[PDB]
Amino acid sequence: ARWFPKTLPCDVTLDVSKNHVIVDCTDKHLTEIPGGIPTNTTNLTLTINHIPDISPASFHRLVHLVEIDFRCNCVPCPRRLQIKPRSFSGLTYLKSLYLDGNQLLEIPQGLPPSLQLLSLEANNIFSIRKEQLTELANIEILYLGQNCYYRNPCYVSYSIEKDAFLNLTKLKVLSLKDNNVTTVPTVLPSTLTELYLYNNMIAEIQEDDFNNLNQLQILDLSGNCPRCYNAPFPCTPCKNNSPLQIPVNAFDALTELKVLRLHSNSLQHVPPRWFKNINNLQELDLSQNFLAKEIGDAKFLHFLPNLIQLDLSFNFELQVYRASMNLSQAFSSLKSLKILRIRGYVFKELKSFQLSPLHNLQNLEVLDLGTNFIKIANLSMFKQFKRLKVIDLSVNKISPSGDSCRFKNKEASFTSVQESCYKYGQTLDLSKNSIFFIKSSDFQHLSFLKCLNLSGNLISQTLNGSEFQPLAELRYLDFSNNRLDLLHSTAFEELRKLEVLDISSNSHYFQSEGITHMLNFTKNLKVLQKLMMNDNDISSSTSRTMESESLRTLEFRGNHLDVLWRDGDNRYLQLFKNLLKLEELDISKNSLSFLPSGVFDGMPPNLKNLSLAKNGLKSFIWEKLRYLKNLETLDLSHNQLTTVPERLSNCSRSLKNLILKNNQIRSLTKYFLQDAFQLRYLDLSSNKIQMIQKTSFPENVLNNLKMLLLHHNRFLCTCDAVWFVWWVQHTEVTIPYLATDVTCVGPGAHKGQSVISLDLYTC
Amino acid sequence: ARWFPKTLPCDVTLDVSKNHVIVDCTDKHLTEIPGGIPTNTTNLTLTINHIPDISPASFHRLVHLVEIDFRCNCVPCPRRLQIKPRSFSGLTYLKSLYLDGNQLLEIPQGLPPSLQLLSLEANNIFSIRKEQLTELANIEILYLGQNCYYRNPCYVSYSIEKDAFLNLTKLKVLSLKDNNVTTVPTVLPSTLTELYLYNNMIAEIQEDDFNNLNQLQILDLSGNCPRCYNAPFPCTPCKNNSPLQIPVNAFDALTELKVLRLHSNSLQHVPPRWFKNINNLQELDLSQNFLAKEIGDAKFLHFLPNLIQLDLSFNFELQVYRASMNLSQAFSSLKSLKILRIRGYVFKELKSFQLSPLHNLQNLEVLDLGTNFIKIANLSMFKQFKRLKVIDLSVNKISPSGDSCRFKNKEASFTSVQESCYKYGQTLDLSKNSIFFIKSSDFQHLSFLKCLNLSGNLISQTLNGSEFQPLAELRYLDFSNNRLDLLHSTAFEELRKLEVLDISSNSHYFQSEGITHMLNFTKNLKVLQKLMMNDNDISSSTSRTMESESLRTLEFRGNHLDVLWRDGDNRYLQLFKNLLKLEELDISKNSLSFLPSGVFDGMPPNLKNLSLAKNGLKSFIWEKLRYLKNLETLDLSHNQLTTVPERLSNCSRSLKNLILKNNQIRSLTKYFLQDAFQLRYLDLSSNKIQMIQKTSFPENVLNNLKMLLLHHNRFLCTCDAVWFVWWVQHTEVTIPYLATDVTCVGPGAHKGQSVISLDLYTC
Ligand SMILES: *[C@@H]1O[C@H](CO)[C@@H](O[C@@H]2O[C@H](CO)[C@@H](O[C@@H]3O[C@H](CO[C@H]4O[C@H](CO)[C@@H](O)[C@H](O)[C@@H]4O)[C@@H](O)[C@H](O)[C@@H]3O)[C@H](O)[C@H]2NC(C)=O)[C@H](O)[C@H]1NC(C)=O
Ligand SMILES: *[C@@H]1O[C@H](CO)[C@@H](O[C@@H]2O[C@H](CO)[C@@H](O[C@@H]3O[C@H](CO[C@H]4O[C@H](CO)[C@@H](O)[C@H](O)[C@@H]4O)[C@@H](O)[C@H](O)[C@@H]3O)[C@H](O)[C@H]2NC(C)=O)[C@H](O)[C@H]1NC(C)=O
Ligand SMILES: *[C@@H]1O[C@H](CO)[C@@H](O[C@@H]2O[C@H](CO)[C@@H](O[C@@H]3O[C@H](CO)[C@@H](O)[C@H](O)[C@@H]3O)[C@H](O)[C@H]2NC(C)=O)[C@H](O)[C@H]1NC(C)=O
Ligand SMILES: *[C@@H]1O[C@H](CO)[C@@H](O[C@@H]2O[C@H](CO)[C@@H](O[C@@H]3O[C@H](CO)[C@@H](O)[C@H](O)[C@@H]3O)[C@H](O)[C@H]2NC(C)=O)[C@H](O)[C@H]1NC(C)=O
Ligand SMILES: *[C@@H]1O[C@H](CO)[C@@H](O[C@@H]2O[C@H](CO)[C@@H](O[C@@H]3O[C@H](CO)[C@@H](O)[C@H](O)[C@@H]3O)[C@H](O)[C@H]2NC(C)=O)[C@H](O)[C@H]1NC(C)=O
Ligand SMILES: *[C@@H]1O[C@H](CO)[C@@H](O[C@@H]2O[C@H](CO)[C@@H](O[C@@H]3O[C@H](CO)[C@@H](O)[C@H](O)[C@@H]3O)[C@H](O)[C@H]2NC(C)=O)[C@H](O)[C@H]1NC(C)=O
Ligand SMILES: *[C@@H]1O[C@H](CO)[C@@H](O[C@@H]2O[C@H](CO)[C@@H](O)[C@H](O)[C@H]2NC(C)=O)[C@H](O)[C@H]1NC(C)=O
Ligand SMILES: *[C@@H]1O[C@H](CO)[C@@H](O[C@@H]2O[C@H](CO)[C@@H](O)[C@H](O)[C@H]2NC(C)=O)[C@H](O)[C@H]1NC(C)=O
Ligand SMILES: *[C@@H]1O[C@H](CO)[C@@H](O[C@@H]2O[C@H](CO)[C@@H](O)[C@H](O)[C@H]2NC(C)=O)[C@H](O)[C@H]1NC(C)=O
Ligand SMILES: *[C@@H]1O[C@H](CO)[C@@H](O[C@@H]2O[C@H](CO)[C@@H](O)[C@H](O)[C@H]2NC(C)=O)[C@H](O)[C@H]1NC(C)=O
Ligand SMILES: *[C@@H]1O[C@H](CO)[C@@H](O[C@@H]2O[C@H](CO)[C@@H](O)[C@H](O)[C@H]2NC(C)=O)[C@H](O)[C@H]1NC(C)=O
Ligand SMILES: *[C@@H]1O[C@H](CO)[C@@H](O[C@@H]2O[C@H](CO)[C@@H](O)[C@H](O)[C@H]2NC(C)=O)[C@H](O)[C@H]1NC(C)=O
Ligand SMILES: *[C@@H]1O[C@H](CO)[C@@H](O[C@@H]2O[C@H](CO)[C@@H](O)[C@H](O)[C@H]2NC(C)=O)[C@H](O)[C@H]1NC(C)=O
Ligand SMILES: *[C@@H]1O[C@H](CO)[C@@H](O[C@@H]2O[C@H](CO)[C@@H](O)[C@H](O)[C@H]2NC(C)=O)[C@H](O)[C@H]1NC(C)=O
Ligand SMILES: *[C@@H]1O[C@H](CO)[C@@H](O)[C@H](O)[C@H]1NC(C)=O
Ligand SMILES: *[C@@H]1O[C@H](CO)[C@@H](O)[C@H](O)[C@H]1NC(C)=O
Ligand SMILES: *[C@@H]1O[C@H](CO)[C@@H](O)[C@H](O)[C@H]1NC(C)=O
Repeated sequence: ARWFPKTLPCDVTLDVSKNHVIVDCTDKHLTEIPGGIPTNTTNLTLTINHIPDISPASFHRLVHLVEIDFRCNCVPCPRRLQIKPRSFSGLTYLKSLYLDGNQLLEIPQGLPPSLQLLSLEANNIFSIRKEQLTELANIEILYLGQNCYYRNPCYVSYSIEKDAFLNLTKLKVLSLKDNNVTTVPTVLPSTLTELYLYNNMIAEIQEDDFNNLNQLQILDLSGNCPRCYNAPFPCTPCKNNSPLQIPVNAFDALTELKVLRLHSNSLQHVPPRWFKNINNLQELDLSQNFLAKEIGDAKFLHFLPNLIQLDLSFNFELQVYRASMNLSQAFSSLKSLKILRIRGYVFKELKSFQLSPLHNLQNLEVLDLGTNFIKIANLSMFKQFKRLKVIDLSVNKISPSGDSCRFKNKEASFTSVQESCYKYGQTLDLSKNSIFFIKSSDFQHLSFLKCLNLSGNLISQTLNGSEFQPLAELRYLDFSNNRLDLLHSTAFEELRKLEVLDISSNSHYFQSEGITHMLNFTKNLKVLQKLMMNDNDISSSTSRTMESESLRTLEFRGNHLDVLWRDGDNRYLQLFKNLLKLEELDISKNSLSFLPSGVFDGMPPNLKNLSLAKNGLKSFIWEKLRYLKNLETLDLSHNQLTTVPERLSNCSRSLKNLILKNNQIRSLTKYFLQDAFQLRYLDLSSNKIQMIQKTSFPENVLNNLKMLLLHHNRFLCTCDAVWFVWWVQHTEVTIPYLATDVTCVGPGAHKGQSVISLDLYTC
Repeated sequence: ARWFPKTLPCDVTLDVSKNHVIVDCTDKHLTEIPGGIPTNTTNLTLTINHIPDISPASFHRLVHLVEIDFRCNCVPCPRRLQIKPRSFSGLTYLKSLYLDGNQLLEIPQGLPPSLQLLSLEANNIFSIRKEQLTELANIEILYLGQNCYYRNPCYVSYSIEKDAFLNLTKLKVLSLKDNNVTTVPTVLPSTLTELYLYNNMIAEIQEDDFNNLNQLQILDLSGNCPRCYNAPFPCTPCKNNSPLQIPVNAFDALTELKVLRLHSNSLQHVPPRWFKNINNLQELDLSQNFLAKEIGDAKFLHFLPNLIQLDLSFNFELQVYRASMNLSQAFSSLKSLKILRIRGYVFKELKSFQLSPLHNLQNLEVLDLGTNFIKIANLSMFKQFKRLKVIDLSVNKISPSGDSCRFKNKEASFTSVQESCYKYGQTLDLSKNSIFFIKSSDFQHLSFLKCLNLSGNLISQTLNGSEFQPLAELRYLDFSNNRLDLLHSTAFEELRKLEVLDISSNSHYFQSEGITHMLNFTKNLKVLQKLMMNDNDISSSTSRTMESESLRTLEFRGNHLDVLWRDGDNRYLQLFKNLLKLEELDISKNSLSFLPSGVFDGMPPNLKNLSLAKNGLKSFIWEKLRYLKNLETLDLSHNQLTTVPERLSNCSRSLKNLILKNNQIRSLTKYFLQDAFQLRYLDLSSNKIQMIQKTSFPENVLNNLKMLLLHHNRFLCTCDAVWFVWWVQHTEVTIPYLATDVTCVGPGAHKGQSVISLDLYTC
């Protein structure tokens, strides 16, 4: 509630339905908590700052607070944060509290009984006692990880007294990652659901370690006795490279377990007895181990019928280069398997019969096989994997056939990189491979491919319309980081159903001058929608115009359009005129010092998104914008403009997203925003503007403005801008960083003063 | 003769034995020829400048000139250079003349009969007539190339009248490269020795084309009907991709021919009848052709018993990936073959039996096989090639086994890149290959290897002293652009005879902090002499000191020595102290803002070459140089020093090569060079110095100075430096760019004035 604040430098978000008020003071360099904080707020953000300590009077009048965040307030900085006694007892409605990165020595006392979450990561608490945990009898989620490890050493092994967590009957999630823990803290409460003991120094597991945990769902034991070969981070292998000793009858009481992580445990064998009782396991991680021989046997896979995810990445043997992948026949028992990763299983040749166990997996979607240094791989063997969604053929050497400060979620699963080409259907990610030329015979029996990534292959070829013949249903093609010779206009002609084409980073042949550059090759593409050819350094073009009846988006950044539009050369003025359906243009970083007269007349009639960022436009004309009757998102950021148009209404009748970020403008015209009621977005940040007059900023136009930025510039706070001073502190226009970034240059003592906090009584 | 010049801005070189005087005015921006040119000069250099034309009075008093160079005086610039009539008749002793890059339309007339060389490259002369060549009856070398091609088009085919060169009885070398020539200009004089007709549009060769040439030694026919696939430069294939039609009885009259170039001719067959008469052929070029099938036959090789060089690079077929290299059995007839290049013959697997024809070549030294995309290659097959000097295993994908403005020489042969490792003996250049780990078994039967290049392989391995076991006699090892984990001090221990080690560009594992970095691994290397570990970004080291009893040179540039020598951290102060025999150090680009006191005491006793370039030394102490009793070549270029030492004699008693290039020094001490008789080299260029006093620059010290630089700085030419003005124009000290780079800041009209050309009579 309370809607209107007075001088708070933190953003306020109101949710009437949720009855939640959010205050975000992230990255504000506040030495002390600012005054005037509303009593109706629910979430308080007090992240990285210069707060010396915490006082009971800080939250004296705040009784509705339900979330306090104090993450990374002192990253190892002055002395450690000190908390006065009874500093949290007054928050009866408190439910969540974060104290990560505060260099605390012991667990704070006096916490309210209503607390449900407590985070104490990146601290110096290496001792756990029941006396300090007595007050936390109603806690549900506990985060005590990253207290003693290589980044934040403490030189003392973690000590937990007997039955420390036993009386925490409400505990559900416990994390002890990177805490130098040697022994699992028995006895954990029976209500635990997620346990995170990974990246510790645990060497053995007892048979009664998880005897009472029946509701556990997620168990993590990574980093115990890890595989330290070629590790880019400090680690200590266990002795004799011994594996993490886990008894056969260890996961017996676990019946609701769903996620089990054993990554980087130096395991050599996986007994089937482990998975005898856990019949509902969904995700299993076994990466960074020594299970190369176990993959050939994989006898334990017969006890996982409901498995969804299986990770076996980077299990290669030392000084061993396998001739082929030895997949066990027990892989056919993974009926519900969806994602499979066999990376780091480096081998020479991949054959069709080696993937036979995966032929009957109906629910399999993703097959990851990248980073395996595969030399010989017949692509026609994938004709049986039509139901697969993503097939990974990454940096391995396949060649053509011959003749705590952020992330409040804390413990979260690894989110897979959702590439832009996955949404189009079947994907064959052949990026960074050893393919140096394209044959139509190689891609035979692959008409089902809706996607094909070939970035980084460094292919030097002159396509004439026959290489991608079998790819009849291809919709997305990636050809970045290659050497494409556009000597013919018939390239990609046989890709009838292609929609998006990426030929970026092909600067090699485009840099050479005097050779033909057929830029009209998009005419044959009937259903092409997006074309990305940026960072190509295109300086000449044999074709006068580019023709396309369906292209809508075109990226032409990082090229040389100045030479194409050189003074006295009108050949390429109407280069984009024939693109009738084009709606977005991205001609940026083209070293365009100036725009010759006539280019705007040659722009497509349906242009709607024009960008000229980072170009260096010394003088950009504005009366020529009348030609563009559909322009809405003109962008001139990071340019060297110096003059605003006399009347924006006379320039464009539809511009609504004008941007002039990081420009050099010292003053605005007296009628800059006169009768411009169609404008919605305006940006003038990072400029050299001095003052704004009333006649240039009418309130009628400013009322409908969604967002306006005037931060990080050189406004002068003198008596000549009383109207501006009154308006900035009495309007509802959303101006970000109003009290943090925009300051006053002068005069004299007014250096660094906040405009919204200015009250010139003498004026 | 004449020894002493007056105001010439060109360097003068005297050779009394050769009676030659050389004047070099290269890159001087001279609008007109300066006055005071000696009459005794022999060679005149008048390269790229702003000379408008040539007048007869330019060489009026010069009668001893024997060489005039006028190369690239106007690169397509004002209008073309105009030569007045009878502008060269007065040079009776002229023998050589260069007029390249002058946009001349016709051959200049009135040349003296004593001329022997004439260069007219990069001009607009596309017509040749006997009338203009009548005056050149005594010429020997003619250069008329690059007159009409893609860089300098003329849109007209070259026209040569019948028997134009017939009467040039003294002609020996003729060049017509890039001249758009269609037909060979019959009839060439019988005294021709070198013919250069390459990069032309010749489509056919007549049987009488070379009927009279019996003394010809070098013949070039490259670029005629060229192979235009993947060409980074403009080219036009002949029609029907026809080959250059050469009759069988074409090289019949040629008996002294030694070099024949047929590179890029689209040849398909090489008849043996071509080489029937040329029994003394030494170098043969057949690259960029379609002789992939001909290599399997190679029937013509039986007629080349005296061949020395054979080039067959880049003859791969389009859309064809050969399974293996098909070398003909006729290769055994090349008894005298020394260098063989089979690059661009892309094939999958290389086997031992495929190199059988080369097993009996006693004189074979270099075997080039790079850029072939070889996948499988057993390195043990090279045990039979012990006599070979260089074996090329370049960017192909071999993996570990599984289970006119310059170049006055004009027409010169392609100089092979002499890598630094070739001088050590047998070389196995395995750079940029697909090797990702090292096994001792792979390098078996290779104990004869004196060199091994492994740069760019990106190998991630933790060597412990057993990988390079069979390489007992290895002396040079290159490991640049890799990922070396120095977790053990026993690395390279088994390389007993190693002398030079290069572990540069291994920044990956060295950038990580907290992992061990055993920098004392050089102790085991008993005979190590040079160690290059630059650009490694080394910021921490587990070993306190580096020990080596034989290391003499150490490159440690592009690292982080500031963190190692951080204030309050004296652990790594004596890092290089134990290097007893070290004589050269290259610690540069280390971001060293300042040198903490004590590092000089920890320097090796025998240090002689110290470099601190591009470091950013805000304040470098000088009294600590007394510790270094053997310093001679101290370098502080591209630094931010501001104060010179009070007395250089008191600082170092052996410094003789002090360098302060690109520094920021405004003034020198009044006793900077007092009693410093041991100094030989001094550099103060690109500084902010204002004036020099007499008491700081005694003549006794300056007499023995070999070289001194005071160019490109901010000297002020007022009346306060009369002594300096007198001394700079009356001393014999070699001061480069004395009248071209060093100018006067002021005062007033004295901007840009030459100090050596200053005469202040009013002072
Ligand atoms: C202001 O502070 C409030 C608390 O003081 C915040 O309310 C919290 O909001 C989160 C959601 O953002 C709730 O989390 C719930 O989690 C359960 C369990 O889901 C678990 O599993 C999923 C994966 O399937 C995982 O993503 C979750 O993180 C959990 O691990 C869900 O079923 C719920 O729908 C909900 O997501 C908290 O319970 C809730 N706390 C309280 C006390 O209600 C509020 O978000 C804060 N607002 C801002 C703007 O920061
Ligand atoms: C000043 O001008 C003088 C002429 O006006 C220059 O004298 C010339 O010097 C060059 C050497 O630099 C002489 O070239 C001769 O070439 C023959 C034939 O060798 C040929 O083959 C070799 C490869 O085996 C090749 O490298 C050569 O370039 C030749 O193509 C050699 O046998 C000789 O030893 C010598 O190298 C000229 O003959 C000579 N000209 C005259 C008229 O004597 C002088 O070099 C100029 N000085 C400077 C500093 O520029
Ligand atoms: C995780 O806990 C283990 C518990 O052992 C820590 O190992 C201990 O580390 C300290 C500090 O390096 C060792 O103290 C050392 O003692 C030697 C004398 O033996 C002394 O010369 C050193 O200066 C240092 O004080 C201690 O011995 C060692 N414990 C054992 C059993 O070896 C480990 O450091 C902890 N990890 C982190 C990141 O804090
Ligand atoms: C085809 O495959 C290539 C390589 O696998 C993909 O390129 C990679 O795309 C990812 C995601 O866009 C890039 O990651 C990003 O890197 C930047 C730094 O450049 C970082 O700031 C981002 O946060 C993100 O991590 C990755 O760099 C890029 N790799 C290269 C070599 O460009 C490409 O996206 C694939 N194409 C399709 C259509 O899936
Ligand atoms: C090397 O010599 C050949 C000799 O044929 C040159 O080819 C000629 O090039 C000119 C200029 O492009 C052509 O003139 C053209 O004529 C057409 C009408 O046919 C006109 O529309 C053009 O505007 C141009 O004026 C000429 O036809 C052509 N000769 C032949 C037989 O095709 C070639 O250009 C020369 N190469 C260089 C680098 O100068
Ligand atoms: C081992 O093989 C590698 C690659 O074949 C060699 O590196 C290459 O060395 C040459 C000659 O030093 C470099 O050429 C130079 O390039 C610079 C530009 O960086 C240019 O300014 C010079 O004029 C010269 O052309 C080449 O760049 C370099 N390549 C790489 C990737 O570094 C290496 O020298 C070999 N090692 C031994 C001991 O022979
Ligand atoms: C694939 O892996 C399986 C299981 O490790 C291998 O089968 C074993 O092979 C060894 C060596 O011959 C025998 O001693 C075992 O008795 C075999 N066990 C079983 C259950 O068959 C198999 O040889 C591997 N195949 C390949 C090609 O490496
Ligand atoms: C990859 O596999 C496919 C199919 O298994 C092979 O296609 C065969 O090609 C030959 C010659 O073109 C035909 O005679 C066969 O009938 C094809 N097989 C089928 C099932 O139709 C292809 O040759 C394989 N690739 C390589 C390099 O061997
Ligand atoms: C596209 O390029 C391919 C590759 O060169 C052409 O295929 C060749 O065509 C020529 C002329 O008909 C034949 O002599 C070759 O035998 C063909 N090679 C192969 C491997 O088939 C193809 O004709 C070109 N297409 C167009 C329209 O230019
Ligand atoms: C793209 O433009 C080029 C010209 O820049 C077109 O090439 C011309 O094609 C016609 C028709 O065959 C020929 O008569 C001309 O001689 C060609 N000119 C050149 C310079 O090659 C090409 O056809 C265009 N492609 C498309 C698909 O429109
Ligand atoms: C290596 O090259 C030789 C010469 O081109 C090949 O020998 C020819 O092979 C063809 C095809 O079988 C025959 O028609 C010719 O009669 C052969 N000529 C001779 C002189 O033998 C040979 O087959 C090639 N070998 C490989 C493995 O490609
Ligand atoms: C590369 O060639 C060498 C020699 O030709 C092979 O060395 C053989 O290795 C086997 C098993 O180690 C021995 O039984 C043979 O006696 C060796 N040959 C000789 C001549 O001694 C080596 O195996 C080859 N590499 C590969 C990958 O096959
Ligand atoms: C250097 O590293 C190699 C590779 O690990 C070591 O060779 C292994 O040594 C262990 C211990 O003796 C054996 O169990 C393995 O069988 C060996 N592997 C191979 C491929 O031989 C070697 O011992 C190490 N040497 C030193 C001095 O540490
Ligand atoms: C290089 O220096 C490291 C120390 O930085 C040496 O490692 C020590 O070796 C001794 C002898 O075995 C051990 O007692 C120490 O515990 C080791 N210290 C560490 C930190 O590992 C290493 O031996 C040195 N190598 C050489 C060749 O001198
Ligand atoms: C124009 O581009 C911006 C870029 O963020 C986008 O937000 C906007 O929706 C685009 N406008 C149209 C009409 O597509
Ligand atoms: C500017 O706008 C006014 C008012 O609509 C109009 O009268 C005038 O013609 C316009 N001028 C230009 C150059 O568009
Ligand atoms: C020191 O290095 C320079 C670098 O050019 C070299 O010329 C000089 O000979 C070296 N001095 C000694 C004594 O090796």
